[PDB]
Amino acid sequence: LVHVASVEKGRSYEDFQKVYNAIALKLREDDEYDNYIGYGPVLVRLAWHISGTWDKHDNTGGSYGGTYRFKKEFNDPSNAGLQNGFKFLEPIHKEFPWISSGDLFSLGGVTAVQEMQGPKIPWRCGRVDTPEDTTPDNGRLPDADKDAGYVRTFFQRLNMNDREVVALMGAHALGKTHLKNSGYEGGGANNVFTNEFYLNLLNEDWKLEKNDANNEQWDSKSGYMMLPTDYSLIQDPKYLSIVKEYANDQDKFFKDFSKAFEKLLENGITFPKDAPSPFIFKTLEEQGL
Ligand code: HEM
Ligand SMILES: Nc1nc(N)c2ccccc2n1
Repeated sequence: LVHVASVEKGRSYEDFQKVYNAIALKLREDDEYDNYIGYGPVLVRLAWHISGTWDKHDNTGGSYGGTYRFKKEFNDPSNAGLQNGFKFLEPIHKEFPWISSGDLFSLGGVTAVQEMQGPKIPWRCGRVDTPEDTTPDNGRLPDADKDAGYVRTFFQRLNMNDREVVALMGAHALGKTHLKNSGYEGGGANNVFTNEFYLNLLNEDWKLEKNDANNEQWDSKSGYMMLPTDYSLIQDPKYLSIVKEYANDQDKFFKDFSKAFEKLLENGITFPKDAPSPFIFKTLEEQGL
């Protein structure tokens, strides 16, 4: 099963920078969402969940086909809450109807990371919407109540290795869990992309508690939380070494996350040899906008 990137007809860097800018300006304007977190975190989670359905064995799922727009995927319990992200992106799509759905969802995540002061994430266009019958079944995204061996095995399906897994999970610096969506509860409100997930893992005094949904999670006296899968990154000695590396080197973390996130967003896509190079979008700040 081959998915060949096909550039939206006649479009170039400038076109996609306009789309980036519209998302970024909306991110800035819609500041009240989720107790003043704004939409950045949910857009990162959306880009992950539309990509994380991928299966390397048969090239099903993945970001290419934009299949989250179909009911089966939109209504995956693992995607609860992501409708907010979809609704945020709706006016962007109305304005730029030429961008594919996979391109828009993935670009939303790139734009969110960058606008939250994260690393630059090179991004490629050319995802093409595919029909409803190409929508992957529910159940391909990961459970949060498991251990390091689960995480490791899970991510092999997405062709990610230990360093790529630990880097990607640093996105849990962002936003929060919501009991109604996932059965986990959080009290953070962070919308700045940093390596603090790792620092918090290493520095807090974690206690294994049950939340109001009767699920276990790790909580600190200072009010932080970790999912069991987050905490597994310090229980496993291979993950732990990498957590320490990123806690001690912000730039290395940024560079590794950028690589891994781009790869996650591009899994399953064949880029023809004469495709455009990846685009690196300027932030609103860099443009003086
Ligand atoms: C073992 C893998 C992972 C598990 C089990 C997991 C689990 C979760 C859960 C349970 C939530 C809360 C959903 C809600 O209650 O609203 C969440 C949110 C989030 N996840 Fe993950 N996650 C994983 C990996 C990733 C990756 C790879 C990324 C992106 C690189 C990511 C980005 C996010 C972000 C940004 C949020 C916050 C959304 C918000 O504030 O609305 N996660 N994740
Ligand atoms: N601050 C914070 N901490 C986590 N462990 C987390 C996990 C999943 C999603 C968002 C998160 N936000």
